[PDB]
Amino acid sequence: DGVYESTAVIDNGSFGTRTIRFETGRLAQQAAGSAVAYLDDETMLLSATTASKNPKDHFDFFPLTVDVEERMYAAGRIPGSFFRREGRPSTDAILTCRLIDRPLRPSFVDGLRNEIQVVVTVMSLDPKDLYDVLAINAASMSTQLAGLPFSGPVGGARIALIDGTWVAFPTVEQLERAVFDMVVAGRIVGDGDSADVAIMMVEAEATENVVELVAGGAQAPTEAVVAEGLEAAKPFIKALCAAQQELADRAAKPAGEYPVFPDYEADVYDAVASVATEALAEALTIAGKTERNDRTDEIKVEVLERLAEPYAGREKEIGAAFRSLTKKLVRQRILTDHFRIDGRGITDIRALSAEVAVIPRAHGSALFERGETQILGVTTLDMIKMAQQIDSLGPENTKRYMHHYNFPPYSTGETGRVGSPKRREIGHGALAERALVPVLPSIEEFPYAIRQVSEALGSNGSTSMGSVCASTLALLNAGVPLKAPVAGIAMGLVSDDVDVDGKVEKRYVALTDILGAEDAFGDMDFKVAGTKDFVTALQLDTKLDGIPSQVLAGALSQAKDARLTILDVMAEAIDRPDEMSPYAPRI
Amino acid sequence: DGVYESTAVIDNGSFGTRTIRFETGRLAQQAAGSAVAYLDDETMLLSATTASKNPKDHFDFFPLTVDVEERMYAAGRIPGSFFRREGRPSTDAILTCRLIDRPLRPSFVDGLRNEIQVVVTVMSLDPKDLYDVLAINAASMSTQLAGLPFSGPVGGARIALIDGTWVAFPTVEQLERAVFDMVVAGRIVGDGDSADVAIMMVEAEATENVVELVAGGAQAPTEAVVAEGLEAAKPFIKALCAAQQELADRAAKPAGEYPVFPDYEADVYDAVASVATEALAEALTIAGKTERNDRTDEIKVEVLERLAEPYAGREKEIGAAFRSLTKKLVRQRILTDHFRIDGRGITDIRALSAEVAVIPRAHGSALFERGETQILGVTTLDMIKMAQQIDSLGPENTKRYMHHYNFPPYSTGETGRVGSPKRREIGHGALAERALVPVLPSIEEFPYAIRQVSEALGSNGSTSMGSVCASTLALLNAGVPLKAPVAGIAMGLVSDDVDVDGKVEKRYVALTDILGAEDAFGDMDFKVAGTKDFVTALQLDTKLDGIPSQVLAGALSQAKDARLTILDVMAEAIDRPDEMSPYAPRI
Amino acid sequence: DGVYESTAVIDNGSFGTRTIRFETGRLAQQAAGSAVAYLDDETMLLSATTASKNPKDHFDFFPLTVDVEERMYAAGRIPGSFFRREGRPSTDAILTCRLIDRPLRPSFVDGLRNEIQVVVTVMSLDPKDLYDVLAINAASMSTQLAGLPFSGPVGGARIALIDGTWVAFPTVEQLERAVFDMVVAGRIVGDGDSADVAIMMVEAEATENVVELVAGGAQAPTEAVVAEGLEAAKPFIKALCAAQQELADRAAKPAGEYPVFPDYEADVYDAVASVATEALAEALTIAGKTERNDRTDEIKVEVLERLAEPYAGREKEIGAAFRSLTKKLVRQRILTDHFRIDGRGITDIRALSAEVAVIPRAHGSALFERGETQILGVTTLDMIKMAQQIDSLGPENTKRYMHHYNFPPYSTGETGRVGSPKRREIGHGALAERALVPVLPSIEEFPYAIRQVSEALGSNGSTSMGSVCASTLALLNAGVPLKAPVAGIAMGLVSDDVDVDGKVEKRYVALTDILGAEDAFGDMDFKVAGTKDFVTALQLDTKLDGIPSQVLAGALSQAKDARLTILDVMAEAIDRPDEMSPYAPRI
RNA sequence: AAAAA
RNA sequence: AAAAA
RNA sequence: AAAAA
Ligand SMILES: [Mg+2]
Ligand SMILES: [Mg+2]
Ligand SMILES: [Mg+2]
Ligand SMILES: [Mg+2]
Ligand SMILES: [Mg+2]
Ligand SMILES: [Mg+2]
Repeated sequence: DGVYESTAVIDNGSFGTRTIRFETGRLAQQAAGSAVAYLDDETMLLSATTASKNPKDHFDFFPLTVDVEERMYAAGRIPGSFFRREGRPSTDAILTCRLIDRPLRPSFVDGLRNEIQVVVTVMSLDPKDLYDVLAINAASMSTQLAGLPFSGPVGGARIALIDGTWVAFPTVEQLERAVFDMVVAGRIVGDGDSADVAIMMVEAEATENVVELVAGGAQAPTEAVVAEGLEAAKPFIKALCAAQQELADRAAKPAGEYPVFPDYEADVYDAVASVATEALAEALTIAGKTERNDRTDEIKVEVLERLAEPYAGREKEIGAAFRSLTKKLVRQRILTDHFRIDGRGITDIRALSAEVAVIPRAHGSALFERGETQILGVTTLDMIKMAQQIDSLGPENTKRYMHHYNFPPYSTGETGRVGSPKRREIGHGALAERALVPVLPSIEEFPYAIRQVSEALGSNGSTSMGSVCASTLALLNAGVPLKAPVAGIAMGLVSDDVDVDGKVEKRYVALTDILGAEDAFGDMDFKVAGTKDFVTALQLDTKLDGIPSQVLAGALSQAKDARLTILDVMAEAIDRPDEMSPYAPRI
Repeated sequence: DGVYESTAVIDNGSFGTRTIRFETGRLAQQAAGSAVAYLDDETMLLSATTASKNPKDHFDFFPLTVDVEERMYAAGRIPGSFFRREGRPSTDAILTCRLIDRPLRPSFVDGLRNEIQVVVTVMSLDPKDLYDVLAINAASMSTQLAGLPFSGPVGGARIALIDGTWVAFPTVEQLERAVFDMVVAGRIVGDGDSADVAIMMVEAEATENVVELVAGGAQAPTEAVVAEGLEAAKPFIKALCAAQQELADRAAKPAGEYPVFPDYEADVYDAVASVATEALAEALTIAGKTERNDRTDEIKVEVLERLAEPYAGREKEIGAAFRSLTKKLVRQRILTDHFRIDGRGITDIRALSAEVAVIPRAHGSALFERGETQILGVTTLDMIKMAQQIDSLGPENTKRYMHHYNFPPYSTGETGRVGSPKRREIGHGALAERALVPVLPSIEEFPYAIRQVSEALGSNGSTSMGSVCASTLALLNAGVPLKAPVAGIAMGLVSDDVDVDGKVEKRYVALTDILGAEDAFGDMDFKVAGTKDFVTALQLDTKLDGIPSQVLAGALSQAKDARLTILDVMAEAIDRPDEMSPYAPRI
Repeated sequence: DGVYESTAVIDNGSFGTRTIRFETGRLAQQAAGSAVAYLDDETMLLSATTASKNPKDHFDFFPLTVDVEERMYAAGRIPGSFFRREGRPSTDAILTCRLIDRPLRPSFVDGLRNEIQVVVTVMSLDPKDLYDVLAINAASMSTQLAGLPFSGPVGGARIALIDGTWVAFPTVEQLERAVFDMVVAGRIVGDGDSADVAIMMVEAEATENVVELVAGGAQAPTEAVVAEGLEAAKPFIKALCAAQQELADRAAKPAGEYPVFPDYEADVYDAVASVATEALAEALTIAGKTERNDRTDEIKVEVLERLAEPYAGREKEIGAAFRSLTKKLVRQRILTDHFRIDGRGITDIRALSAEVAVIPRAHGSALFERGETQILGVTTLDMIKMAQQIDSLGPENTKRYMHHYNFPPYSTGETGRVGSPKRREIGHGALAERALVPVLPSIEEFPYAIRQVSEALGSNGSTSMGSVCASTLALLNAGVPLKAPVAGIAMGLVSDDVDVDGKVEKRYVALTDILGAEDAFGDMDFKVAGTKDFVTALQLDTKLDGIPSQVLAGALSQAKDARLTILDVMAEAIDRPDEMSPYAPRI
């Protein structure tokens, strides 16, 4: 009676027809919201969102926590541990936690301080399905039901390019003819007539068989093909969002009253603006970097002195308002004068250097530095029996090529805990590993168990693409006969309204090779890695209400040009797979 | 010279004669108290109790911590880990920590805030003895010596029903003819002539051979037999308590001065009583649940307003006194009008529903919900080589049937840490696992390695018995040919003085299927699980100075009636072991 | 261009010639200081020191943290874990962290509160070199560069006694003819003409082949030989310190401004001195221990009352000044009247008792107590297949004899966390294990995998030498045919200026078997363990600017006399290897 | 970490 | 721990 | 660390 259902019928043409079914009202009725998601009546996940009672205001950020529980009775097996129990999250559970957390975290209003928490449990899994793109839907549903200030729903799909057809939610036996495979997550903006979706997250990779299939006669995953993919995942996200909205229009709890804690009030920001606008503006027109820093520090002292004490005991509000003001002014500058915070041009990569044979007695090694970023990659071939043995719900058994990404605390100069990797390091390692598997040689043409270790010896921001380039260098050095070198580049996009003399219109600009500071002044950040001919990895997080096709194509072609320059810089360090190190094993 | 001994001679008639020897003054003379306990001059434990110097008042509870250290040189073996060192506590060490903590925690006075800590180390273990029932004695002794406000000593024994004889402290080769096996822990009340013991803890289970032995001609462990057992463990607890008291009358340190921190003073409680007694009393006479909640909230606002500020800055005392007052009034109501906090009768179980075949692609599964409680059990048969390999001091080698109990944070609606299980979850898993081993089929009639996973999807209190019922359902579903289904029920008992017109006498009442709130209004809480014919598991924690035999027999027969109703509700979901799932292995 | 080098040429005569090369300016340019250290162009470590921005004043101690990262690509191998990743630090990484932390921690000025941190990463390792004595140099260099208040540099070397020649930085194939092997770390004091080094740390052990080699005709590592070793490691420390100083005179960052937080100001200490000097002095002349404690407590009450409130809200300064005053007066007493804090003489060991056959059903066991210290050792022979399998950069494969050292919290009477061992326990276990390997029987004459467990049942200070004696007792008891028993003793040395009637001269005194309190009144603390004929382990931490050869020889001969008395006390408990326990395995 | 498966 | 054984 | 390777 109190169990409500709603289905979304995914229509893949002649490749089949799937049905994702959302059900609520039966299981876990104590959480703030709960929802069970079935994929083809056989895959079954349970998501349950709970919010804390009191807002922990001592925090300075929104404390959302996603957990994915891979129960092993889903696979019909007993865990293989010594204690026959499911222990700590595997790598796939962490990657799915990140997939869920990325489009869900910016969906909550700005200033929420309660401790929201989502826990997606895999209760059944058909051995031919993937569940992460279903975990996104289950989490969005169970958060939409909870009555939180969650501007959803958030529909997520996975599309694969099989024989020129973009198949949505493909099985595992179908992901062996696909050249490209991407997870797209978005939401619907506009009602009735302008209901187009607004993609928020893209995580794309070229399958391990892209080279053989493209040699067979397929179409390689270039940038135009990736744009066709981004435009061919919209109907499915529309279907999923419509189904979630039907269910939550049946059985949603009325919106609770959660207090929001803004960083600064309106009065303080208006005051800082009115009394420092022209000062900060003329502080930005000067062609000097460090001098501009000194002038900004002086303006900081000035706002601290002249606003004391008309606003007594409100120093954090002053600082937050000043940071918002300088961010707005730098954004307007980047939009109008095309000049970035370090005098660089929009299409200028920092100073590149690639060196091979850095570490002695290593099988292969290389040091790739770009600007302040400096990565060291060390490839360690070994016996094929050393391939990592995977034990999880996922379809794969062994991992021949392992990419491990270390981010020591002194990369930025800050002390901290050295030890176990965080979730960021797992995400960066996975992103930089899925960018090299398309070009690795076969297990018959090169029978070893490669293992890559990338060290962020110096960091300014977004070191995963630098790690892709350093991994290509180290892998060519160790003697591994890659099919083609894979470069990488991490760009951003700033979009906003500007007023010419009497017109107020939106304009966009792309920034090549952004720093860590240019990530807070950007409205989209995306990382493209690929060879000379096709993209092997792509990742994109945005919050804009839709990007025109021309702007996306332009930014992606700019990314290709950056990749080609980086590739011509890398091809001077090492052109071909060098000789095996005398310490390397021989098979 | 300063080494004092005292022996307790356990006289098991014709089954032997044991001697537990307590020794102090030689080892670990830096702790607040220390004592070595020998069982038959060969089993040797060392317990050492230490108290912190300053009372950590910021805590809101008594911070006692028990640890049991299973040193492996006791078993004559080197640890088998990769690092050849004893790592984290096994399951048996955790269960023994709980066995010690359960009768020891209520023995300290109310309001102690120092950080007491007990650490029992197993220094030698004969391979034919059990040491947990000896760990209780060692811990009680070493805490009685420390000069703490510890109202001991606490004597603990293990009795087994072998051929109609209740044998105390039986070996492992003797626990194979026993039908029932129970650990009893109690203390002596009354001096000289009325020195009868007052049992505080019972943890009982029917041995894995109960069905075969009862078929042979034994007497099945019914409720009258369990009462005979509770009355046949009194002389041994008397002996152990007398020995500990001899030793601590020889070599105990004078009682130190430890401050106590009451939750509320006498003045505040007297004031709240005098000014809210009749209001809260008439607030309880109304037949409405939610309306009564609103009236109690109104009385809370009233006590907060009219007592402000005659007691300024004393809000916690107000709240604690109000909670004590409402608890006392609800207790008097339950004693007089037989009506509980939710209008239920004393012999009324909540609304039951049992469903099988819930999860798809699972070997067996079932969902059992009772009231707000809702448990999901998933049975996963596999190959016999997957039985858990145990490596510890304990006598068992492998664990064929594994019960794992998960309590997610959203069971109550609260966010929290998802991950490793606490000690409560280990205790509940063990209690619900020892309730099903008496009825599991042999390793020859059903050659698999069963594994059960019980999920507390919805929780109000005491979900372990619900997990026993859900495990019976899931196990019958997966095709496992049980010998008889095993139900469970978690009851309580409220006992107190009441005054009829001119007489003040003690009366008792039993409450069937208590909630989580009816656990703070009860003077005993006990859980009984069993088949149609005999109890397979029992657990009981009390603080009363002895219960008449009639009251205990009545409460236990009431528990049997609850079990029979639950069993007739479960027999409609699934009557017989269903067909094996096509995914299950075939041997 | 910005990459600076400096080499130190170690000249081992006819045994070879090594070259340690320090390089800076290329890798990890974001840390406060960074330096790469090469040993023979093939071993390569990277050290990077970072300091926090703000001084965490809430701490009560200097928060330095050293980490050693053993990257496995150094050894050309993939890690062997299930997850094929380097997990938690091995034992060798912890011992190297301690080797670095011991001479580095007292090098920083007194009162630093920022959170310094050193992280030494092993990027390449020739399989014939050791890297810990190189890690000390890399850490001292990268800390000298950081611009901290670090009074370095600190040069560390390893010398081995091969055929009467003290070889510096010997390989692994050369450490098989050495009888003694010691790590020496020191710094240079005096400039120009009196530039002699001032050793700060010594960690010495006799190689596993000392007995066979001494039988061959070598010179056993007596105390005079160890003194010759301490005098033969000075030129190499001079070379290393000169090289580090050349580099840091090329490319060091100017000293930053770090605030220091003294424990007490000058005014408070001067006041407490002026108003309590004679009171505390006459409080020390009395021959009563406990009475002196009462008088000191009375003087504490007096300084708290009469200095209140001329210094209001300054209680911690009062306490720190009082502790400094009493420490100074006890030091002057020990220097002048030769009387220690407990009336003992300078050459008096506490009351010794050694007992064997303590624990029943153990392969071997013994209890050795000295004063308040009381250690229990339990030897557990087993099958040779149980030897610990090591997987790390280090040269060793298996560990036949394992010494595990447990320090329970109740050793001092304080509650705490029972569980994983700290770094102190690893250091003490290693120190007490390297003291028994010289005398263990071969793998052919006694084919078992011994394992020792030492329990600090009672502790006053420095229980590692007591654990060496208890391990000798337990090992003789279990039937292991040692080549000679190994005793141990932990002495200290107090050195200071004293003024006779008109002369102010430095005098030294040695204290045999110091307590835990006599460690804060001592200017050096060293532990010597050995057999009747030679030292098998030695450890020494000092801060003095050089000790005359006569004083060191005297203190070491005093240590030998203490060892001989302890050995004659141990030889009465058990003279010869007893019979194997009937539970022990037979090979 | 962290110093005593 | 969740964001940067 | 625990109590609920
Ligand atoms: Mg970015
Ligand atoms: Mg991104
Ligand atoms: Mg209960
Ligand atoms: Mg109970
Ligand atoms: Mg010492
Ligand atoms: Mg020392």
